[PDB]
Order: sequence, then C-alpha cells, then structure tokens
Amino acid sequence: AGALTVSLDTVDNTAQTANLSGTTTDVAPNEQVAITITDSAGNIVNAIATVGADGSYSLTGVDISSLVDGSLTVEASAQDRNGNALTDSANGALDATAGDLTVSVGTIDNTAQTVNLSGTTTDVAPNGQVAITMTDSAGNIVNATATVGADGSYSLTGVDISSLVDGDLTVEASAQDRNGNAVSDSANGTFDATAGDLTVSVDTVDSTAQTANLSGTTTDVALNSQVDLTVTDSAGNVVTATTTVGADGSYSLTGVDISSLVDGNLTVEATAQDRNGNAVSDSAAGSLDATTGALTVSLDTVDNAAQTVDLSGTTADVAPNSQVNVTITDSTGNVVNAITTVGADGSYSLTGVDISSLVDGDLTVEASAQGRNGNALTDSANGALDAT
Ligand SMILES: O=C(O)CN(CCN(CC(=O)O)CC(=O)O)CC(=O)O
Ligand SMILES: [Ca+2]
Ligand SMILES: [Ca+2]
Ligand SMILES: [Ca+2]
Ligand SMILES: [Ca+2]
Ligand SMILES: [Cl-]
Ligand SMILES: [Cl-]
Ligand code: NA
Repeated sequence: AGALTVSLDTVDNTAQTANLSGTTTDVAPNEQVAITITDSAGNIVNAIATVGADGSYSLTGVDISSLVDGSLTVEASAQDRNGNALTDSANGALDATAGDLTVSVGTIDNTAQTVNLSGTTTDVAPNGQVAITMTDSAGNIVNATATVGADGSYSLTGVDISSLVDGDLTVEASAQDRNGNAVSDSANGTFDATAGDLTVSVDTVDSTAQTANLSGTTTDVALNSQVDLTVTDSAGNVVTATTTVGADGSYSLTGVDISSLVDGNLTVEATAQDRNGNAVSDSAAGSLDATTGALTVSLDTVDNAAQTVDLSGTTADVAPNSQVNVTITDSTGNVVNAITTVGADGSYSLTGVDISSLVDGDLTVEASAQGRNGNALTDSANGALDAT
C-alpha cells in the first residue's frame, strides 16, 4: 500500500527558513514529493524534493521569508508506482517578527471637542482592529476602533470627545499580533474645551442671628472641589468659610458665623480651582446691621458765672474715634459749634464750652454722628442761660 509522511523538523525564526523530511512506501526512487507551506494569511511557498533509494526525502534551508507569522501548514503529495494519490501534512509556528504597536495624538481640538489619532503596528494583520480607549480626569471613557492597513498603520479623524471633561486625557490603544500576543501603547494630552468660571451670591445676611447664607455656580470645576470664601467688613475684619461643589457645579453654605464682623458693607469673595488648574473667582456685596445706630446728648452743667456748658452723650454702632458735631443755639438764633471724639465705650463729652456769644433764655444742644450703616444719628437737649 502506497504511503507518504512529511515532518516539519525545524523553523528557524532568525534565518526565516524551515527544514522538512519524510518517508514513502511504494514510491519509485527519483520520483518527486511536491510540498506547499501555507501561512496564517494564505501565502504559499512551493517546494519539491526527490525520493531517495530508501524512500526518504528532505529539504534544508527552505526560504519562508515570504510567509507571515502564525501557524504554518506543510502539505506533501506524491504518487505511488500504480498512480494512487498520497498525501500527508505537518504543522509548526513562525515568529520571525516581534509584535509592537504605537499610538500618538495628532491634535486635541479644544474648539470642536475632537481628537485625531494615528499609529503604527508590527506583526499585526491588515484588517486587524485596534481597540482605543480615551479616559478623562473624572474616569469618563470614550471607546473607538480603527482598522490596521496594509503597511500596518491606523488613524482616526475627528473622534467626538464632547462626553469628556477638561484636564489630562489618556489615550490607550491595543491589538493582537499574529502570534496571539497583546500589543499596546498609550499617549496623553490636555483637554481644555470649557472655560472655568465661578459666581458667588449673598442669599441672606441675618443681622439678628449674625449669620450669612452664600451660594453660587461653577463651570469646569470638578465634583467635590473646595470653594474658599472670605467675608470682609467695613473695618477690614475677615471671616473664612469653605464648602464643596456638587455634580451640577453649584455650592451653598448656610449659617456662616459673622458675629466677629462690624456693621456696614460686606464683601464676599469665593475662589475654586478649575480642571485645567486655574483659580476662578467672584465677589458679591452684602450689608450687616446687627446693632441699631443711636446717639444721646445731655446738657450736664450751665455755668452762668463762667458762661460755659458741660455736655456728655452715648452712642451705639458709632466706630470709636468718629467725630461728634455739637451745636448750641440760643433764643435769637446765635450758634456755637464744637466737635469731639467718640470713646472706646461709645461715650463722648465736652467740658468748659464757651457760650459767652449766646444770650440769656432757652438753649438747644444738638449732637450728630455717622453710624456704621451710614445714618446721621442725632439727639437734642434743652436748658437755659442766665448770665445777666
Ligand atoms: O461673575 C463671573 O461670571 C466671573 N467674574 C470674573 C471673574 N474674575 C475674577 C477676578 O479676576 O477677580 C476672573 C477670574 O476668575 O480670574 C465677573 C465677570 O467677568 O462677569
Ligand atoms: Ca511574531
Ligand atoms: Ca477648562
Ligand atoms: Ca447698625
Ligand atoms: Ca438773665
Ligand atoms: Cl531533494
Ligand atoms: Cl447707622
Ligand atoms: Na437764649
């Protein structure tokens, strides 16, 4: 019975050659064995060997540089002496080329929110797929796919990354080489499609509780980012507050303690950091009136012999070292004007004020000072001059 065997004895990955041998039964010496070596892409090497006196055959250094990596199938064929078709096959693996992949960002288009990518491969089959991942600073992901060309290159144009947020973008690309090995590369770049912004507003100043409610909005500020706030009063005193941004970019803080601040204008400033590392800020005006302005005046003494008066008074919500303006008007409209200073405790006095220019009869004392909320705070007192 006619028989043929073939074996693939060696594949030399460096020389890109193979050594084959086989045996025959009932094949005439000097007949030929036809050989094909087929690769993973269907490329064929054709070879021929002669059957020896002992029925054996071999080929050494067969050129397989035309073949691609992956499985090799060897097919041998011959005819026995009576013409019967004989066949056998053998198998091996070729790994003459190291698998590799590169990926590179051509552009991140901040205006269109798109990315152009390109890359190269080695030992990845044309029409192979490259799995592409783009990951943002928040862990959002865009998936994409590209087809490997004849030269092993791949590219994508205008991939939509409008679903990603600003900051570092990581691009990962992966494929499989013809020996079944994962090949991968990554690249990185900056995404800055959204202008960072922050607003702040004074919702309420509760002058009874001496608290403030503050809120605002942000653009391009990451979830849980810290907002630092300052509240500044009319004397330069500062209260600090802090809160965090929500998913919609809003922030709120209720019951901020401003008992340490004095009455008058407030300035609130808020600052956060956007996704591209910029400080974004806003300021807003408020008003504090925890203490009702007041002024009293008293005519303490009229010295009719020296023609003088002693005056005193009290204030509430008048900054110490403010001026108090005092007028003393007599019964015919003559006026004495004086000025003194509000003390640490809000009190003021004038002693030995000369009223020798006034005439006998009624005296009216008027005192005025500016409170911290900008009011003219006044009081009067009445007495008499009897110098003649
Ligand atoms: O209120 C806003 O929307 C933003 N701010 C501008 C924010 N400023 C703050 C500052 O410089 O003090 C610019 C910035 O945040 O750097 C006012 C405006 O431009 O309408
Ligand atoms: Ca290979
Ligand atoms: Ca940005
Ligand atoms: Ca006040
Ligand atoms: Ca008199
Ligand atoms: Cl031969
Ligand atoms: Cl006032
Ligand atoms: Na008078």
